Amino acid sequence: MTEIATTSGARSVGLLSVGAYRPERVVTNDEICQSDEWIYTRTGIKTRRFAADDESAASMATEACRRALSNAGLSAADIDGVIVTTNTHFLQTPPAAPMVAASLGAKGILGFDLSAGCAGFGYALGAAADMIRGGGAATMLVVGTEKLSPTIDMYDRGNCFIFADGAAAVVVGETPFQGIGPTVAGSDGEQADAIRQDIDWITFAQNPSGPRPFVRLEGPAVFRWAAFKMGDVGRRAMDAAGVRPDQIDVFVPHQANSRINELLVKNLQLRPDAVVANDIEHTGNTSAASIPLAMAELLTTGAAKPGDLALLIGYGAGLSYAAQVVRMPK
Amino acid sequence: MTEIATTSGARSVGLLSVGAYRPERVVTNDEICSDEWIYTRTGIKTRRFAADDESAASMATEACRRALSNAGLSAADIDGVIVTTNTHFLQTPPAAPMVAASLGAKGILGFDLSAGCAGFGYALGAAADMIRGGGAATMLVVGTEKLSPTIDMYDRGNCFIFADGAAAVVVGETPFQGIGPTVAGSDGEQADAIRQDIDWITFAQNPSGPRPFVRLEGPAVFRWAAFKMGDVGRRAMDAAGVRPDQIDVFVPHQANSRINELLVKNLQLRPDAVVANDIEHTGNTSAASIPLAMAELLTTGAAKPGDLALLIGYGAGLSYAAQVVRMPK
Ligand SMILES: *C(=O)OCCCCCCCCCC
Ligand SMILES: *C(=O)OCCCCCCCCCC
Repeated sequence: MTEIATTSGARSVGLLSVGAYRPERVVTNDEICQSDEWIYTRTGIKTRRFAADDESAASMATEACRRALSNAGLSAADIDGVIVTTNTHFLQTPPAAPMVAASLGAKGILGFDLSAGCAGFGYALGAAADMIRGGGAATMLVVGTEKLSPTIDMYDRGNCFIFADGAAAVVVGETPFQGIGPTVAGSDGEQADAIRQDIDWITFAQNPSGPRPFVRLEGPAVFRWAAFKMGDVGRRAMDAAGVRPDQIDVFVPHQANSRINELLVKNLQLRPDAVVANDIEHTGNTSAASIPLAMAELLTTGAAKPGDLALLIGYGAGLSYAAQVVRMPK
Repeated sequence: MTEIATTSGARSVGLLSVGAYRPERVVTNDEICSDEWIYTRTGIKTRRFAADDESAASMATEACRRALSNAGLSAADIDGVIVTTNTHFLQTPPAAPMVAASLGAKGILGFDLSAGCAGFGYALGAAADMIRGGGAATMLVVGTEKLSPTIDMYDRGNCFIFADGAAAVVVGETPFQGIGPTVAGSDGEQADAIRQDIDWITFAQNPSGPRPFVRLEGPAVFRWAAFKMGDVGRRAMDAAGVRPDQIDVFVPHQANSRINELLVKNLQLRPDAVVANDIEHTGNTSAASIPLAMAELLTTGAAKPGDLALLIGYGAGLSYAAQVVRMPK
C-alpha cells in the first residue's frame, strides 16, 4: 500500500482585517413607508441602504474584498482563496467566487459560494480557518454579500422594512496567537418555511405572468427560535474556545432584529460594559453580510478595538446557526 | 491575555462509503433527439430524468440514506451534511437543513456549496478539513442535481448532455489517510462559458422576455478542460505523494467522454488504469457526477474498495477541484 500524504498549515489563525461596502442610496423608514416610530420600535431600524440597479451581490463583494485587502495591508496576489457567502446570487451558475477573484485581479485562485442563510458567514469563516490550518491555503478572503432589495414584496407589511443591501469581507490568515475559536453550528430543518422564497424559480419559470417569488418571513416563529435558542449556542461557542461570558468584549449577533439581540445579550450574561453590535439601525438586515458589516461599523466608530474578544452568532434561514469566538480584526 | 483554545480532531480521514440515487425514467438518445451523433460527440447513450415531484434536495436525501446504509451507520452517527448543487431552485432556505430533517437528524450542522461541477471536490476537502480541525467526526457530502428543467430542448449545443441524479459519501476517521490534499483553482475570466443566460431577477421583472436556460460555450470548455486538467491532476497526485503509475482509478467529472479520453492520455496513467465512464448511461449530472461515477465503478466491480483514485472536478465559474482518495464502500 501507498500512504496518502497529509499536509499541514498554520496553527494560529485570525481575522487580519475587515472591509465594508455600503451602497450610496439611503432609504429612510419614512420613505419606505408609503410609520418611522412603528418600524424602529419593533426592529431597531431607522434607515437601510439599497444597491443601484447595475450593482449585484458579486460586485459589492468585490468592492468589500478590495477594502479588506487594504486594511490587512495585502494585494490580491497575497490571497490563496475566496469564499462568497450569499443568498442573493441570482444565477444557478456560474458561482460568484471566481468572478470576484477575477475582478480583484487574482483570476486563478480557488473559491466557491456557500449558502446557509444568515449563518453562512460563520460557516465560511470556519471553513476558511479549517482550510488554512489544513494547509490547503495560507491566506483567504471570506465575503458576506447580499442584494435583498429586489426580493422584497413592498406590500408585505411583515418584512418589507427589514431587508437591505451590502457587503463586507474579512481576511483570514496566520496570526501570532489563536484568533478564531472552534466553530459551533447546527440547524432546524423542521422550521425551513419560517424564512423562504415562496415560489421556487422553476415553478415560476413555467408561469412567468402569474405571481412572482418574494421573500416571506414567519416573524413570531423566528423571533422565538432566535431569542430562546441562541443563548445556548453562544455558550457552546464560548465553552469550545475556553472563554467565560464575562471575558467577552464585543458581541456581534446577526443583525436580524434589535429586540431579539437585546434578549440574547441578557441571556448570555455578558459584562454590563460589553459592546453590542447595533449596525442594524442604519444598515437593516443584510443577511450573510450582517456580521462582518456590523464588525466594520464597530471598528469604524471606535466602539470596538482590534484584538477585542468577540462572540459572533449567526442565525436565520433554513433555520441554520453558526457561532464562534474571535479577536476583532484590523 | 485571554487564550482562545487551540484544538484538533482525527488527522487520518477517509471515505467510508458512497451511496447513489438515480431516477427511474431512462431517456434514450433516440427519444431525446440521432443515437450515433450524440454518442460520437459525448459518449452518452442514455440519461435519467427525475419525476416532477422530485427535487435536488429529495434526491440528496435518498443518496444520503444509501450512503449511511453502505457505511453501516445511521443518521445519528453524522455530525453534519454538506450539499453541493447548482439546481436548488430556491435562494433560501438552503437544501442542507431540509436533507438533515428528512434523514431524522434535523439538528446537525450543514450548508449548500456551489462551485459548478467542482463543488464536490471543494465540499470533500471542506468536510475532511472540518473533521481534522475537530469541528465534526463523521460527515455526509452529497452532490445532487435536477438539471432537466434547465435544458432548452432547442439548444442543439447541449440539450442531450445534462441529466439528473444524486450521490453521497460518508467521510470519517480511517486507520490510514484516505483523502489527499485539495488542489483547486478557477478562471473567472471565462465565467460565461457555462451559465444561466438570464438572471432570475431580470427574468422576474420582464416575464414577457425569454425565460432562462443553461447555456454552454462548448469549444471554450473543451479546450480548457482537455488541456488544463492534466496539470491539475499532476498537482493533486504530487500533493498526495503518489506517482501517476500508482493510480488505479481515474474519476474525472463526466462532462464529455472525449474530453476525458484526452485527459486520460495526458495524465500518463497505467495502461490498465480504470477510467470512470458513467456518462454513457447517466449523462452529465454536474455536481453529482463524480460520486455517481465512483458508485458506478464500485457497482460493476471495475473499481474495488481501497483502490487509489484520482478525482478531478471541472466546470462552471470555470472552477476546478481535485484530490487523490481511496475508494470507499
Ligand atoms: C437570514 O436569515 O436572511 C435570509 C434572507 C434570504 C432571502 C433570500 C431571498 C428569497 C426571495 C427571492 C425572490
Ligand atoms: C458543471 O459544470 O455544471 C454546470 C451546469 C449547471 C447549470 C445550472 C442551470 C442554470 C440554468 C438555470 C435555468
